[PDB]
Amino acid sequence: IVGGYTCGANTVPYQVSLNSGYHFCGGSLINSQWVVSAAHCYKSGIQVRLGEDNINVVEGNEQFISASKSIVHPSYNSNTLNNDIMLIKLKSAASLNSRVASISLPTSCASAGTQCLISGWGNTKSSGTSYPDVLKCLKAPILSDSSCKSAYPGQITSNMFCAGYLEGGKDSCQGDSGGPVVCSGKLQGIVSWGSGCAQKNKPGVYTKVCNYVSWIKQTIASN
Ligand SMILES: *P(=O)(O)[C@@H](NC(=O)OCc1ccccc1)c1ccc(C(=N)N)cc1
Ligand SMILES: [Ca+2]
Repeated sequence: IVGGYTCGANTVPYQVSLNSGYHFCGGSLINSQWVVSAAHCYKSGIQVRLGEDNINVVEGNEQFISASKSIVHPSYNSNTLNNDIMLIKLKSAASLNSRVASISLPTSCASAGTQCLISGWGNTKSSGTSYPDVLKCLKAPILSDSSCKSAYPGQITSNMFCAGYLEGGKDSCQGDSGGPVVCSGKLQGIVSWGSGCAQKNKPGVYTKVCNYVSWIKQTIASN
């Protein structure tokens, strides 16, 4: 996250770290046994780490649970990043409480102008690299379909939205991928892609979760 603030330990109780020996992507807990992330984060051998604030230090609230199954969206296209979403089933159900909690799925798509909270342990610089050990947060508005398409001509599909600031300086970045964009207490987006981080006229692009709610519910109902 570039130009955000320190969230505070366990203030984002649905935030997940995906670990394969090191943190490589975020995710969101949507019920005690399922995590949603970006399909471009797919890897074999994932361990889900819940209750994290400092990812390099055991502070007492975490639960580490291995994934038993990963299901990438049937139409994920790795070249265009269309349908960049995947579900991960946990080997055991997590124990939910105030500090690790699930986020609910949306009943409606959020509109442009809605303020959201984006979080993750990704890079904090737009030039150079510095990975924080504690969770970072950014409040940012969903941008209009038109400004999003003008910033990325010929690349935005109906399954994507832009969020952030056209003047730059504040954005999600590498390592934040797969993480949550929550607006009005509901998961509306997944950190998916962008051109650099925090550059002028290149806002972050996010998977539009409201288009996938039927696929998520049907899939978790039979797996
Ligand atoms: P994420 O993996 O942390 C990163 N996206 C990623 O690199 O995959 C998509 C991609 C591939 C090749 C070039 C560009 C993008 C990511 C997530 C968000 C932003 C952002 N500026 N908001 C940037 C990179
Ligand atoms: Ca920790």
